[PDB]
Amino acid sequence: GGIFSAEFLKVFLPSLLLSHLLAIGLGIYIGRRLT
Amino acid sequence: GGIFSAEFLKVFLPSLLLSHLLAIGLGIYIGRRLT
Repeated sequence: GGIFSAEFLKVFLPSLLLSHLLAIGLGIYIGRRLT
Repeated sequence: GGIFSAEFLKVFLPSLLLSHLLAIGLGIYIGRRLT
């Protein structure tokens, strides 16, 4: 495995999820704001 | 100071930007088809 593995993954696996998910939210806000 | 490092960054730094941009796009599509 990796050196940090848990440590690095602990702050990498969820970080990405938030980025993608959060991004989706933005799109919705923009769209719903259209009409 | 790792195995990939260089080869890793070459496909790690840009991937993030694409993820967010692509993600936001998804939201916009879904949102525009709300009301």
